[PDB]
Amino acid sequence: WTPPRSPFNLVQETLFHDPWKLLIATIFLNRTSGKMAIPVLWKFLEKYPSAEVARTADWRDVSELLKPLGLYDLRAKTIVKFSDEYLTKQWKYPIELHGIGKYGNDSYRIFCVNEWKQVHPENHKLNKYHDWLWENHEKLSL
DNA sequence: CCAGCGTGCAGC
DNA sequence: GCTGCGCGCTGG
Ligand SMILES: [Mg+2]
Repeated sequence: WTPPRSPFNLVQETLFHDPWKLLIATIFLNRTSGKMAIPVLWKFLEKYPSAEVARTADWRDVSELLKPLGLYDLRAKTIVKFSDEYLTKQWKYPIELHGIGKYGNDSYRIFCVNEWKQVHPENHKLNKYHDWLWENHEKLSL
């Protein structure tokens, strides 16, 4: 399953091969514009390339990097705990994990697994992608 | 200048 | 069902 590239350029389209990275991106996008969040995301992932590294980080350090995005202490703590659970808790869908709600879960189900036909998003950007998928999947041969 | 907002979520 | 978290951007 390869989710198609869309005219809406969701960052999920490029991150789907690594579900942890895609989920971290959703967290970075919580009430934060992609224009701001996505550049900080690459800096984050250079320092913390995997859940293994993030799980062991001090959230106060992560917070310093997240500062210009807002929600910096909240999300720093989320990222550490989410990363821990990702690796050590039994889960089938990531909504079961701390920090991931319907938006992150719907992202995972559209991009990381082939469940897009079952997903009913309530996030505007995801709905633009998901609507467009229904309208074009025949042409794309999905 | 400055009110509103951005691909939310947990805790309550 | 509501609230705290939160910055820089955005555009009048
Ligand atoms: Mg969750």
